[PDB]
Amino acid sequence: RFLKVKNWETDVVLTDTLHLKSTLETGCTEHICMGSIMLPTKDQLFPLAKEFLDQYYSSIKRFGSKAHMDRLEEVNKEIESTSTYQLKDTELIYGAKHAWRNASRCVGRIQWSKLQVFDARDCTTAHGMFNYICNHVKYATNKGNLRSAITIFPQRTDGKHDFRVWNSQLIRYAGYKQPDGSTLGDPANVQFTEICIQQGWKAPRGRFDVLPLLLQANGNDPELFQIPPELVLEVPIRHPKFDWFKDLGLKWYGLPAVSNMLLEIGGLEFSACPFSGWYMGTEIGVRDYCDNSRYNILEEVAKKMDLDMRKTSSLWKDQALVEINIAVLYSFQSDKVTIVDHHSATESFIKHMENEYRCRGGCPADWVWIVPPMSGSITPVFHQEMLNYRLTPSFEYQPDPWNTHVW
Amino acid sequence: RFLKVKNWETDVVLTDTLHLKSTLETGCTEHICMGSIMLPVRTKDQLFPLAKEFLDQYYSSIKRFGSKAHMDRLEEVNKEIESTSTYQLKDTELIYGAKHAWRNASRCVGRIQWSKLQVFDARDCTTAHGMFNYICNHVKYATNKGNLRSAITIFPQRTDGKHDFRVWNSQLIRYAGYKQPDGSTLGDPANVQFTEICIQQGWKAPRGRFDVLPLLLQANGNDPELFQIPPELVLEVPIRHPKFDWFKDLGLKWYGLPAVSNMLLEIGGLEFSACPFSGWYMGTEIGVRDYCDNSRYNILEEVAKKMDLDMRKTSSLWKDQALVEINIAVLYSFQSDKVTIVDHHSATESFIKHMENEYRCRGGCPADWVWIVPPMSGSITPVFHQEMLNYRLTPSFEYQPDPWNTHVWK
Ligand code: HEM
Ligand code: HEM
Ligand SMILES: N=C(NCCC[C@@H](NC(=O)[C@H](N)CCCCN)C(N)=O)NN(O)O
Ligand SMILES: N=C(NCCC[C@@H](NC(=O)[C@H](N)CCCCN)C(N)=O)NN(O)O
Ligand SMILES: C[C@H](O)[C@H](O)[C@H]1CNc2nc(N)[nH]c(=O)c2N1
Ligand SMILES: C[C@H](O)[C@H](O)[C@H]1CNc2nc(N)[nH]c(=O)c2N1
Ligand SMILES: OC[C@@H](O)[C@@H](O)[C@H](O)[C@H](O)CO
Ligand SMILES: OC[C@@H](O)[C@@H](O)[C@H](O)[C@H](O)CO
Ligand SMILES: [Zn+2]
Repeated sequence: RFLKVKNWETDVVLTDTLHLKSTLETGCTEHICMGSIMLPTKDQLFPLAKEFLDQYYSSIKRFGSKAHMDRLEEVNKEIESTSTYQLKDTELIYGAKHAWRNASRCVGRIQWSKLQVFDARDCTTAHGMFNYICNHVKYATNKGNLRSAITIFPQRTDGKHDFRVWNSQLIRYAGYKQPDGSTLGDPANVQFTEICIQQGWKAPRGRFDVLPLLLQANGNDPELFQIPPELVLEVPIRHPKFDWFKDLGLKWYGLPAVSNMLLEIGGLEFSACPFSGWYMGTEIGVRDYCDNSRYNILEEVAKKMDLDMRKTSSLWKDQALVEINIAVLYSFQSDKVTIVDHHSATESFIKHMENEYRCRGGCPADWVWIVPPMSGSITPVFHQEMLNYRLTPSFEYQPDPWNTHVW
Repeated sequence: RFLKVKNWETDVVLTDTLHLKSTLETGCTEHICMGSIMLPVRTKDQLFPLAKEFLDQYYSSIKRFGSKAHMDRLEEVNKEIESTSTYQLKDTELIYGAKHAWRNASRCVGRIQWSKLQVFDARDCTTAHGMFNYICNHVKYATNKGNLRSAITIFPQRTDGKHDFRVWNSQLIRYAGYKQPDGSTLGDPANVQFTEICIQQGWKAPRGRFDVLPLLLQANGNDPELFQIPPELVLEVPIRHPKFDWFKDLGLKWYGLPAVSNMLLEIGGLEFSACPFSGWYMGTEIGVRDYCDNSRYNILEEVAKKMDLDMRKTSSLWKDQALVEINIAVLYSFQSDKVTIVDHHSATESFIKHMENEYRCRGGCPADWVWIVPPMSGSITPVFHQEMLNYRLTPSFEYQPDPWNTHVWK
């Protein structure tokens, strides 16, 4: 059926036909919606490869061409002979750009076509992976003028020689459990922070310690590496009015770079494919800094602001939240590091949706993730109905390595 | 089949079995999620089964399942249906049904209060004046001088679909909206269409920014009639700010009693098309949506100007700043006038406790995450981190088309 999506603020209505090309299951059923659940063979492969190649040739205006047909047969024969196949560079670039295009949970997709793709399929060792990652970090950081990029390591073969970056992001802060029963640093990485130690790393036991990379190549055990500090751009956080803010001793890194997802293109699985763009302010100020299970700084900040924390109804958390988020944005802009606020990012996404609907017939989007975690309804995406469905190429979550690695 | 729900802040996982009793569709498929889509005469045949399901639920709830009273009631209802094509609920069943329609409302964050609902039986009502009297009584009881009490008034159920009782207003109390020839809007833009109908029906509009609308009541399928709610029954709160003495000069105020009046209540297959209900406000409904939605009063700029915030660039988060103060103002004003209200931190915290209690005593709690999470400060409220399962259980409150679009005029 042809579904329609309405924005309840502008009344603009869009019709979605793209969803009619979805194949994978959503997790929901006619009886129960699971929209808020965080994570709901040669025979198998050729169909997948065919679906992919078809859309590629269609995108280059050569659908049904001999070239299209020729390639189809070559891959076909390749799979029949090798049980797998290799992607042409052009297909690789198109696939990664489209996996981002299809990421229903990403609000910054208006930038999808500008992705710099780094082919690391010729990599063979962890040191090799370290080199490639360093190069990615430097390229993307670009002295503060961030540029989107993805580095793609060798695809899965028999699942016993998988390339994996054990970190969750190329750059993250360590977390340590202390006597107080309390947590020092970032609670979200406590387990990884330990595995590095359990593997040799010498933790500075600080509040913002850049974690080391733990890289795995060809199934072998992972190895540690310290990203050259000169390559990790960090931003000290200060407020444009509260001089005491700096005394909080807060800082964040300028490069957001998911490193543990799985990229699927034409049935091929790329288990190590770190990518990066740049931050939307709220990611840091709202979630990293204020989540109860993260740096949880609202109470300290509220205290330094001297407001009545006695009654929830004084909205002191809300007041403080805004200030913390003003300071994150201020600092990044001051140090000339790329960053986007939730208002501009959501406005761009709405623009992107319109482009997509008219040029592609739709845009899968996950409302639950697209709406910023603060000031939801004053951003336009809150008022925008969205259809969530799965299209490939795609980025998917995958088991953490330490729960599957056979040392 | 068991379904797990996890809270990503506490790691607490809950198990849902209640969804098994869900019969109605969600709008979603195994291929597409419509979780953020705002809205994606029965026959003797599909009536008794619906009645039976309900009565079994009712009798089981009172620990009398399988009793002779239970079996007699089922036989009594089947006969009434066969004989009259419909059936009347006992008072005890109507009350039970009403409370559960609220209990099953997946978009409602205030459900911890469901068992405390005052049900007014208006099934003997036959005219619009009768409806007015009933509604007036509801407003005075519910308002209770500012100490709000949840209530619902239930008018005659649908019979042939030609004699429906309807409250044409969206809420019993709402402010008028007027589209000006220059294209601007006076009052609440949300009610412009309904306001025009009222004017066309004879209402003499004061043409102000906060004019309480008249009630447009339809009894027995007859054309609607206008009534003015006694002013002394309409409690309103002037909005001022604890620290900004200029806030009061913004000339803002809101009514204290939120009373949805256009939903359809379904109990045992019976359809009650006029069932106004009311509880009390969560601050953000007024302070975030009614005041700051671009399509509503949209006061963000005027507030931001007075606070003299840098409005040159969004990254100064001037909108977010103005938003908090305005919301602070709404809560401060209601509390100072002793009119019941609840803030989003308090309300969401209670909903989590209620939700956990429901899983333990009922096996589930259908909830719509999209609606449950507050329109501001989303992730600093616990519901943001709470996984939820959305499905439909009956008794239920459902949307129904606006009456002016279906009504056959006499
Ligand atoms: C240009 C800057 C970009 C912005 C501002 C942006 C912003 C966002 C935000 C706000 C999230 C939510 C993060 C969270 O809550 O954990 C997100 C998620 C995501 N984005 Fe983007 N993004 C950008 C670039 C990228 C790039 C380059 C890709 C891939 C090539 C991408 C792929 C995705 C994916 C897969 C997710 C979901 C991740 C998850 O489920 O944890 N993003 N993006
Ligand atoms: C005790 C006070 C209560 C509080 C604080 C509360 C709060 C809310 C809020 C915040 C919403 C969302 C409203 C919106 O965004 O438009 C909601 C939805 C809803 N509530 Fe409650 N509620 C309460 C009592 C009730 C009562 C008494 C009933 C029914 C007997 C009820 C039925 C519903 C329903 C059916 C919805 C969905 C409305 C729609 O879809 O437009 N609530 N409630
Ligand atoms: N600006 C961004 N943002 C994307 C950040 C994604 C975030 N996800 C998370 O933290 C999920 N909760 C991890 C859950 C995975 C389940 N295994 C992470 N890995 O830190 N991207 N750019 O590249 O620009
Ligand atoms: N505190 C509350 N809050 C519930 C308020 C519901 C609100 N919904 C709306 O305004 C939707 N946009 C209407 C969508 C209907 C589409 N037909 C309304 N009609 O005023 N309840 N009580 O305390 O009782
Ligand atoms: C339970 C719920 O799905 C969970 O808390 C989601 C909500 N929305 C989110 N949205 C974004 N962008 N990122 C997140 O991590 C989440 N967490
Ligand atoms: C398009 C989207 O579904 C829509 O804007 C929803 C989002 N969440 C909401 N949540 C509540 N409580 N009330 C609303 O009116 C809405 N509107
Ligand atoms: O400390 C380890 C965690 O960061 C890790 O288990 C993540 O939860 C996982 O990689 C998904 O993000
Ligand atoms: O002005 C008429 C509107 O208020 C009306 O159409 C409502 O949106 C509808 O009754 C749902 O609340
Ligand atoms: Zn769904």
